[PDB]
Amino acid sequence: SRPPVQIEELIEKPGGIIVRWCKVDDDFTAQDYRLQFRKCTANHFEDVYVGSETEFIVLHIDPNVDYQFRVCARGDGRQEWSPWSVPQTGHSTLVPHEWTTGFEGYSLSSRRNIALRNDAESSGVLYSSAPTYFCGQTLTFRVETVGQPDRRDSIGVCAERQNGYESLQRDQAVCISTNGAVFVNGKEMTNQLPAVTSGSTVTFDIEAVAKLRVTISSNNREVVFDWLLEQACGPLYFGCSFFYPGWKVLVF
Repeated sequence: SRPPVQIEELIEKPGGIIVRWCKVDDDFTAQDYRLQFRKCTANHFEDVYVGSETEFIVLHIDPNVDYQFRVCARGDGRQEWSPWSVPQTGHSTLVPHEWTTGFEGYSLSSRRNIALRNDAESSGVLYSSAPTYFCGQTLTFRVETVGQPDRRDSIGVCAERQNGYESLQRDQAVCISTNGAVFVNGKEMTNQLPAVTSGSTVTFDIEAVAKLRVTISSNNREVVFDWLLEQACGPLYFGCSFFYPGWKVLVF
């Protein structure tokens, strides 16, 4: 036969790709759709979605790597999958994660992705240079060097770049401290992760279900919890704070 569905839209975004398809033959009666992808460098397609929706959000894909997508459909009362759409190639976009420049208390590396708490006074949180955390991304930090821990230490993500506070342990923010404590809108939760040392990584994965599901992983343990935001979620900031010198954090 001939293909009853084609890919209509590909939305390339920093944290993934949205694929949308449309029926190009009104006379076909669709029950289910089947979406596959592969890296353009790879031989083999894999199913990512089988269901009756006409769009699917593809997450957790290597950024600025080309992927190829194809879709087909089942229906008309039969069980054979239709022929495939023409394939379409897409990639996630590139929005680099970088620290703010010129914030007193922190010195950055050349590519502005490594931040060191120096010997100067600091007024609070070192934020990302802009809100470049997009839900769907895995945001990874690595501790390069350590200093003395302090309860105001934090690494996290938040809705706004707010001045004044000493840490991200505050409303409309999620973060971990250097003792492994996890804070949601400024309230610590019971489950802890292992305290960070040099070489430790911390990852944040955030998915929407105003209410987000957050996974934080560090030192091969993870916590998963709900994060309630008081307004609609857009791109987020990330940030860190360290009271004492010597803490050095790389963001990927």
